[PDB]
Amino acid sequence: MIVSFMVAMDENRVIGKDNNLPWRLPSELQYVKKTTMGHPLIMGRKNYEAIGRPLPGRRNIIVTRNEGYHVEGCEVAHSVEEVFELCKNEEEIFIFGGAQIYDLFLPYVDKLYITKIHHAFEGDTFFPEMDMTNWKEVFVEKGLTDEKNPYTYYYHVYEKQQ
Ligand SMILES: NC(=O)c1ccc[n+]([C@@H]2O[C@H](COP(=O)([O-])OP(=O)(O)OC[C@H]3O[C@@H](n4cnc5c(N)ncnc54)[C@H](OP(=O)(O)O)[C@@H]3O)[C@@H](O)[C@H]2O)c1
Ligand SMILES: CCc1nc(N)nc(N)c1C#CCc1cc(OC)ccc1OC
Repeated sequence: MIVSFMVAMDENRVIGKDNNLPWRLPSELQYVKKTTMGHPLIMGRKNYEAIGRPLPGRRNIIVTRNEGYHVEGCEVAHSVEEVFELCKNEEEIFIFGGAQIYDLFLPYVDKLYITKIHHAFEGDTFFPEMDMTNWKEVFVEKGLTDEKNPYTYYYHVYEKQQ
């Protein structure tokens, strides 16, 4: 049906600014999570491991390959092979995976979002604007600084054909 993917974009990195990804409008995260609470969320064990997170969306699913392994506090998922079909399991599904994951999830994603932040230093995953022609933007929204977020950022809407 509809596959949504959420990914950030560090001005000096790409996603891993410092073992984890930045954050903005901590309030919006609650409103959306409360209204979406129940939607499937796919994330990488590496990112979920460093960050941890309790149970945002009451459906935190981490993709990891290791038979006989189980992570308490989160659901275990298989490679994109499983997620591929799991998609048809729910109308609108959210995917996060990570850097490498997003790459292979390119043909599996229908609509993607990118958030460019003007703040990043020494991280784990760096990848500046090298090639994004594969995608086609349709809308772009700007953000604004704040007390909890003294950093300026911008929201972008990426859409695919398939
Ligand atoms: N900007 C953002 O909003 C955002 C989003 C996500 C992550 N991040 C950050 O990205 C940092 C590192 O990300 P990363 O890209 O290096 O790793 P990652 O995307 O977070 O996760 C790597 C996963 O890819 C899986 N994988 C790779 N090749 C595979 C294959 N052929 N078959 C099955 N599974 C495969 C591995 O599974 P196994 O190792 O279990 O076999 C591994 O768990 C994290 O610290 C996280 O904080 C940021
Ligand atoms: C703004 C944070 C956010 N908003 C929405 N709508 N969806 C998300 N998946 C996220 C996120 C994130 C990463 C993250 C989560 C976390 O527990 C909720 C703690 C730290 C995090 O890294 C900043």
